[PDB]
Amino acid sequence: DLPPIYCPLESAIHPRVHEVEKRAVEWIRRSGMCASEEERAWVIATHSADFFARFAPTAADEDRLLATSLWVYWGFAFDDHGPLSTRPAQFNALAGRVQRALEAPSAEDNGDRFVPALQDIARRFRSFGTPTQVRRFVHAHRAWLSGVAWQIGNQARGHMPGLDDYLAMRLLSAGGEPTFAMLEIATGAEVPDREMHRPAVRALTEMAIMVIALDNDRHSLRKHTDQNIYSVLMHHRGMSLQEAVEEATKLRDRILLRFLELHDRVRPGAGAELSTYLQGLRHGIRGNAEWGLRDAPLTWAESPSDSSPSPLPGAPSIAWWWDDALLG
Amino acid sequence: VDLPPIYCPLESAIHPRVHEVEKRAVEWIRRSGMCASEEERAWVIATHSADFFARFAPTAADEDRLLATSLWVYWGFAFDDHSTRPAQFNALAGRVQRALEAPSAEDNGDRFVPALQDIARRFRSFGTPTQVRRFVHAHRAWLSGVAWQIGNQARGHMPGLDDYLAMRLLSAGGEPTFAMLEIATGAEVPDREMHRPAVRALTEMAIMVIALDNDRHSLRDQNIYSVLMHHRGMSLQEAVEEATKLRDRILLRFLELHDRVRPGAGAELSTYLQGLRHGIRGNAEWGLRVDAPLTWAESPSDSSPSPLPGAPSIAWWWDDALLG
Repeated sequence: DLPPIYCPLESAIHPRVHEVEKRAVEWIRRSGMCASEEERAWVIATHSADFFARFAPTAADEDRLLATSLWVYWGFAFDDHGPLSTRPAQFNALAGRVQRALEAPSAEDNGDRFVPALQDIARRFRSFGTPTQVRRFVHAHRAWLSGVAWQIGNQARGHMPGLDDYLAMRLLSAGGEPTFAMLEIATGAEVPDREMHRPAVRALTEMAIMVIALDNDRHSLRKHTDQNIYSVLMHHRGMSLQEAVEEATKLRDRILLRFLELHDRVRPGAGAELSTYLQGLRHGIRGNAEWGLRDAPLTWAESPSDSSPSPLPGAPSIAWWWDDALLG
Repeated sequence: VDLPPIYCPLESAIHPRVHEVEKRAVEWIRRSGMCASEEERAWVIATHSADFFARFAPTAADEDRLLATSLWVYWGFAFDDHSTRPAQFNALAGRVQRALEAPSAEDNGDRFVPALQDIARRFRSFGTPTQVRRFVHAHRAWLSGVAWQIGNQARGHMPGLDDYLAMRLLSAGGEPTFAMLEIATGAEVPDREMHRPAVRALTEMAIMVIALDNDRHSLRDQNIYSVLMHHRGMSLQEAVEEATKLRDRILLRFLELHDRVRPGAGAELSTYLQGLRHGIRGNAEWGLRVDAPLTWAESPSDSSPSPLPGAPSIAWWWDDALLG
């Protein structure tokens, strides 16, 4: 099992990653996010500065890379530590309160450990980004919390989503959206509304997010009714773990090929800011996989395990990624 | 039981082609396959939602954009009104929101999806992709609210004031409603103007006043009256007078900030802001009628310029230093 990852994309890391990691650890200790020192050590152990420094490896301002890096840490923390992990009614309200604290500086925590921390991140994002960029992050942020709400709903009932619902869900629950909405904030490069919201750019962003979500599901086979591509396929298709491992890799490789074919057609015409955003998507895909396999020599697959130029069978909710009349 | 007149010194108007739009919308609702029982579809038709939204965009040059936007209002009443346990809802919001963002998404026997996807297609043939994403994000924000409200209900959590006002911001469906003014008008608001805090604040304040006017339309399950009675130990009448003072103080702040922002605003942000105003008044007026003369309070029941205490989620509406 576990054949090497197909990832023919640029790998790079911010030359100031060590300095930014140092500050992030310091922020985390004063963040009051986590109860014990033992937990904070888990949050530090995510090496989320190493991670987000692979997405924005030429960020001119160490401060913007630090601010965005902080959210990746806050992100892990929020998701791991729960009592709410099969209590969707309570989570719906937590989600609402936390999302509100992101949009309303005046909002008060109510002994919620996470809120003041998020509110510090938000204060940073307003210092750096335009109100437009902040809203892009806020909206992405709620998108993610809708994903998590969906996933927690499923856990409560013991619902194993099928392929369509599972892929739809993970675009959101895996944190891809708020992660990519921080590119602009890290780099400074304000992508205009006309370009950022082209269907073709939306598709590329989702495809980037979906490959990262599937790389993460693969990364979580290093441990049975947990919600992941493997369980989904074993349930709905009657496959063995090994057969589903091969199917997962076929699907994921097909999405990545589409991402590269659409990138190859969009990028030539892209303006400077969109081009920088699109390099982030690529640096992100590769950075995720690389960060997941941790300077030991790493093996990659030279070819994909499936190169069908058409949409995924059984996943109509993503078929539009392949429809060029609806895009560019 | 005894209820004062509403303070609402805002322009009242309704699209001149409203009757022709209702005609077409009634017909789409018959051909929508949304509610099976015809009896149900009559409940939807009797929202008179075209009449509601014709008040928000009364000079909209294209009758088809006012039709498209009006369908969504019917859809929202139909979806929200008439499986809805929190766990199943989180999945249901997930799918419906995905069907709005992804035209290739397949109904899978859900009755609301094909109809929302028809609305989406119309929105995509009129609005720029920018205008559609604003509506999309607004639509999720509402679904997040309805999820919050369904959560509290199933657990027996009466929220405090702050939480209730935050929730209702979303669950009233004011965001998706106001995110349709641009799609009705065709007046493209540039991002540097739309995402100004000042404009966010004017948009949320219009939304909150609509949500609190809607609450007053229910004294005839979570509402400001229930919330204030539970957390402050008021009678129904102690809380009706308290609810009116919060609302009237929010609408005062709305008029104040509008008067600061409006002279500088460009043609398109200006159309939007008149849309906020037409919207608040339309909602109040539509609330009563659903047609002989209405009475209005000439004066606010509480003209304090300060932020509401015990509602820090909304205090920033009043902080000018933060509305650069």
